[PDB]
Amino acid sequence: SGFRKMAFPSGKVEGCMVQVTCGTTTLNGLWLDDVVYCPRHVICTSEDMLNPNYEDLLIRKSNHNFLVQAGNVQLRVIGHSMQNCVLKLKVDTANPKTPKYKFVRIQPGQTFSVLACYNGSPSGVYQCAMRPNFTIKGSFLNGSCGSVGFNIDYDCVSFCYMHHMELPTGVHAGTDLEGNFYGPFVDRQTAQAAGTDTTITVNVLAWLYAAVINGDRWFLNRFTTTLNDFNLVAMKYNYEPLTQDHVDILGPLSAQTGIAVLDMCASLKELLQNGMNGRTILGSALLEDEFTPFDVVRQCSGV
Amino acid sequence: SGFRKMAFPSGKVEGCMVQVTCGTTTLNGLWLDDVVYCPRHVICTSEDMLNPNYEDLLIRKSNHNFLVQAGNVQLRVIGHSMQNCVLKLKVDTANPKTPKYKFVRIQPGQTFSVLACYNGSPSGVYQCAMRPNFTIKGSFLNGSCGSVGFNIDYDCVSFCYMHHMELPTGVHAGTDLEGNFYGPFVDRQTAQAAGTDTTITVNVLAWLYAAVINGDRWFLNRFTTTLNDFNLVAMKYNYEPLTQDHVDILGPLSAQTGIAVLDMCASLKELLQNGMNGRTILGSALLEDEFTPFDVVRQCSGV
Ligand SMILES: [Cl-]
Repeated sequence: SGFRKMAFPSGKVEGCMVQVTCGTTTLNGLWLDDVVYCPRHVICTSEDMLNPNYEDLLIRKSNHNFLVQAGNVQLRVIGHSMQNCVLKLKVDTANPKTPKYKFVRIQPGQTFSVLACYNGSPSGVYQCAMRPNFTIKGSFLNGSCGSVGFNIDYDCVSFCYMHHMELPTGVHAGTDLEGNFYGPFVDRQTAQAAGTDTTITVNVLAWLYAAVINGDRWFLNRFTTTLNDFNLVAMKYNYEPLTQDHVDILGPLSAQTGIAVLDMCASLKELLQNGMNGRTILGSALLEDEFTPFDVVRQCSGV
Repeated sequence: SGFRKMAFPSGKVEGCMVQVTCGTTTLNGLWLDDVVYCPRHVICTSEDMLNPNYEDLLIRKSNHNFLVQAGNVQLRVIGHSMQNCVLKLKVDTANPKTPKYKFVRIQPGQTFSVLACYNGSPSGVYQCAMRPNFTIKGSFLNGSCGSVGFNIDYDCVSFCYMHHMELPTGVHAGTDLEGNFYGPFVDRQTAQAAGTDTTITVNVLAWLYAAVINGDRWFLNRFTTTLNDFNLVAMKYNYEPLTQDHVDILGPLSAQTGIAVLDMCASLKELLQNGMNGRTILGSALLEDEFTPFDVVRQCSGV
């Protein structure tokens, strides 16, 4: 009973978190095997970030300039290199707490858990969605860069995000663990803006199914619609177009509730045009779009 | 930047989670030193929970009836006893991953992180508040009993909650780690209802301060009020009366924003009587009351 935004257990990731310092700049690194991954702008001074030439800046750095601390123990840097927007610092010691892991570039509309860290020390965990405009809405202060986002299946940790920067709208941007940014963002302190923040339509429907499973059903009506009809309404409110693949993905939720996807679409169409009328769904007064269909099935089945 | 509901890193607690089985009933236990704590209704059959005599039921149980599994390794039970509504199973092995810990009975209006578990395996982490009616709004399925709530200061884990039961409204009830329920609830399958769900007024103000810190300030007005005046408005909407101790607790947030507590109270008074007018605060369309003043300061300062 109950439906909550719930992150993965962070124990496997806490053991990989270290501190990386270059001059006066300190952020977080990810220690897996004998490599520490961190944002490359650790090598920037405050004046460098206006228009940094990372190639030229990294040339005057040596291994001994990268201070890597795992708790109270200093690690010995024996190599360094740049891969896109991340630095890889080779250390002489493999992380004994390295879990089975992979690097994945997550798709927009998918979710992951963030372990927010400061000075190599975990601070807290929360869920984020990779929004269609390739930003996330998290909680990151100064020094939180290098905090990572991840998913867990069984016992393998899939790292998908590392935090780099914040945008004027208050949203956040970063890279995958290969150093490639999500979206068009670049790691310089220049005027950058996130595009239109479109809503993840399939996720809203999954969350409406979660509400029905949890006993909330005031928003169900006697109506149905079609994909083309609903998408005409989804366009005005900047919702993503719903596809048959989205319908099939919602199959498990439609089968458990007995509510056909297009019937649920008619409910969402009425919620978009008429509003909620001061009522709530799963304790929210707006439509939630950061729960994937997998998130709903996982939480409502207890995996 | 950004403000999110964020749980504590769960690594220290994951290492204490075990599975406890009695007959066909399986739930979670908390393994600290050589004792495993679990809800006492593990000894109940489905027919027992209607009106269980736990004393009489525990008499026909022996140590070898309690199956305790830590991962894939079975633990040897050498003693058992009842303390209020929890059982304490003594095992012949101390948990090598036992963190520094304490048992605390949390006050209503305070928050804690929940590690939801099934069959002794962590499933996810999320924040809950101990509501004034001594219920929490979490995410617990069958088999989730024995999952614990906790806080962390520096490196000491303060266990404050263990899950026992769910109420017809969809809310959740449990005990402290001494087995004493929060609120008037009893561990039997009888008609039980949560009382009036009053709002944690000091927490709403802390969350309004968090919004101001994060750039949201559309709800600020040119007005002020008094404690007695605001409390006349807090009564109609079932808000807790605000006290000078609440004002002092909000001191750090009032000082950082420069907005006097009573000025913020005038904003909340207008939000209660006029609503939000379709606008949002920190991405929410209603007033959040599950962030303590400490939660706001911690997240906005990066502890
Ligand atoms: Cl809301």
